[PDB]
Amino acid sequence: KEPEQLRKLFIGGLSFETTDESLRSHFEQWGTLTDCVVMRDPNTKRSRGFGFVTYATVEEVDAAMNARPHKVDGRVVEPKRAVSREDSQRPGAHLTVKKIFVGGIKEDTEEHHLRDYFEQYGKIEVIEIMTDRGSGKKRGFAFVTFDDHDSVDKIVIQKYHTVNGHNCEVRKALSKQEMASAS
DNA sequence: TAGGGTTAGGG
Repeated sequence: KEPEQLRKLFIGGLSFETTDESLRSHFEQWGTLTDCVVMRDPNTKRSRGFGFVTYATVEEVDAAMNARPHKVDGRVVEPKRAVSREDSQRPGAHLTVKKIFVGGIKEDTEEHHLRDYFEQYGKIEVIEIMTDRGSGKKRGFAFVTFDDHDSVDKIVIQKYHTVNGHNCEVRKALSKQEMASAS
């Protein structure tokens, strides 16, 4: 058994009439659901337009994500890896992005180093090992852009990432302005 | 379209 958090998917854009039962009825087509629920307003009991489905195994979760697009109750919904309550606190933790910031990479880090660790998550579109525009010095971080936002999500939910022999920190890439707006 | 009475004691 893997952690509950890694076996759970967030399902956004739920139709106004989607219920625990209709949600379950759709996603069970890809595996055993150990949990399924539509978040509602504790007051009006009105649906908040989002929910969560949790499979018995991450393998089933991967099958579901490979089954996109998902149309539930006549509405195309938006499934995403479930981000923990703790991480949902960080700026832009719920953004749909295809690029990741990789910080703490050794000076002698080359692109092949990044590929040997990251390709396992999805198709890589661009790899950028950052250097100072002027001195040519290596700055110790890179940007890796994927073909699918789910690749990035599968990555940021894990804790450790080993590149060029040592762990590195991976975050969703925030724009220059999003960086400022967060600072 | 970010969570369900689900987050810092008392010694």
